[PDB]
Amino acid sequence: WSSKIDFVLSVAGGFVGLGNVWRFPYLCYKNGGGAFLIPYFIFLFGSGLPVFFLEIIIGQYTSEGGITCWEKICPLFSGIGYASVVIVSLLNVYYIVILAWATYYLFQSFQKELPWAHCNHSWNTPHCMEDTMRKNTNFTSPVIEFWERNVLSLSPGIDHPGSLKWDLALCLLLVWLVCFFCIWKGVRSTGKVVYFTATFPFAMLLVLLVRGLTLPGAGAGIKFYLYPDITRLEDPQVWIDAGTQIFFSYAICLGAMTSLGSYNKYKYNSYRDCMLLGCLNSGTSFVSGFAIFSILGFMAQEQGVDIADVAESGPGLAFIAYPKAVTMMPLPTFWSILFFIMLLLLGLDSQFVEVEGQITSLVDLYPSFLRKGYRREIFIAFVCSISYLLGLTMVTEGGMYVFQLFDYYAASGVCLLWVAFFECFVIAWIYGGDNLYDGIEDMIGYRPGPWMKYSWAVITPVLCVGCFIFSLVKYVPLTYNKTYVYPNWAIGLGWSLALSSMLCVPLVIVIRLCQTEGPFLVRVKYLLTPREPNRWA
Ligand SMILES: [Cl-]
Repeated sequence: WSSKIDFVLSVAGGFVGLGNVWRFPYLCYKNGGGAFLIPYFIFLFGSGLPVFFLEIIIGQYTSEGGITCWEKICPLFSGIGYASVVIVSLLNVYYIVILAWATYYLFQSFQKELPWAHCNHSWNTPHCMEDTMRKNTNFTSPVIEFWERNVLSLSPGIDHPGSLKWDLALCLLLVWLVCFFCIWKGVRSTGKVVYFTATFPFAMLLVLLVRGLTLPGAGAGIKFYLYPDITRLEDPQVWIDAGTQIFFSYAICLGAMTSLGSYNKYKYNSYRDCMLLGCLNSGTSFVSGFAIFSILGFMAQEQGVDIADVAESGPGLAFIAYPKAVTMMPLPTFWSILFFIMLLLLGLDSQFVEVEGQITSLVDLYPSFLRKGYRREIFIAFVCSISYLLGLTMVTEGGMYVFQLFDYYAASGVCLLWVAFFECFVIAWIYGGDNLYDGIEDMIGYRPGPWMKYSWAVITPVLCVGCFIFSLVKYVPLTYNKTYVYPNWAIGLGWSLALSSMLCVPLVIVIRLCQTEGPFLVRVKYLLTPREPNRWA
């Protein structure tokens, strides 16, 4: 009631999504259970929360979105905004594809028996034994066979596109139509409906966690998830994956948080409200990991296979562990329907915000003719179409590898670290930590501690440079389910996708330097001078 106003901030969002229920457990399973947690917490307490708070501060202080805020903070490094516009452009290409998969599952759960519960279907290989009789050449679980042969129909490689999955294509088209109709009119129920749309995911996750814990053999899965392997920390990929998972969950380095914080009033205590949201999101990820890694332990106990070889290392872990746990609950159809409705709600809640922010940024880029002369709706329908067609490369039979490439490069990997390092360097060494603290004192009412200052100045750039150096020196090529080796051209395409956003900052720097006149020192003096960031106040 009276205190719910604070919870009203939590009603905004940013505490639950597909980056906690889907991406975090799959990344943890790929990079080992316990060894993934230490870099995750290091990036959470050293770079994640500081960068989130910094983006909120920039948005509130400059009262501008992703692009225009850097025009007042440091014009020379304005391309940091543009890179974000690229990243959010790539994410919307593939982040919605997951929904399609879930949508397909939501269409497969409307029958008497779940299709992923028996081997007696037409999409099952001859070597398919039910998990109950698994313990009595190699045998495959019916859930994995349903995921790989019916939902995906996986191809031998990325160079085998095959044909378009008509069911998956129809589901993706339906999801895109829903997004367009929810953006072309901006139909957000809010009211009391937001209560349900915010409490249902936690209600379902609590039941999932209870079911996972009650499953026999979950102790081994929990031990695998918690106890870290020290040697696995030597691989830089664990650190990169943890940092990029933190950034993906916090939606930072995309310009969305700056735009969201621009709505906040100048005299607003956002320091506490950003730490609360970050802690809630991290706790949600940590708790949701326990359910999946207990289901994995139960599956490993019942099948007899190892915990690390019982599911898919790559994407789709949430489509193997959760559907398997659903078949254990009484009346599995109802629980499967609820779980996939929750997944659809979370995905749509994230996608609406991301696509609307991208459209707003692109309209504000040049509204003279994009939204004034020409009808704005024409831009809404077109962009999604461009995002829809580019998604059809992940609808084909061999589209899972393309989705993995996008998930590893388009909105993760070195691009997010690059953007975070540039933001922190611009704020701490160009704008100045004390200069920003002076504004923060007026914005929130008190001077923050040295944690944010030393994270922006030292910790985050050091982490984002060490990650680059160690990932380049110890270069491990990307693999799918630790069995498939991508071709050289696929790796080149992924690196080109990363560079499409990485090169925005240097190109904008070059353009800005070239458009100016005079000796180089005069140009660098003009372009590094803030353009009255707090003119709005
Ligand atoms: Cl997370």
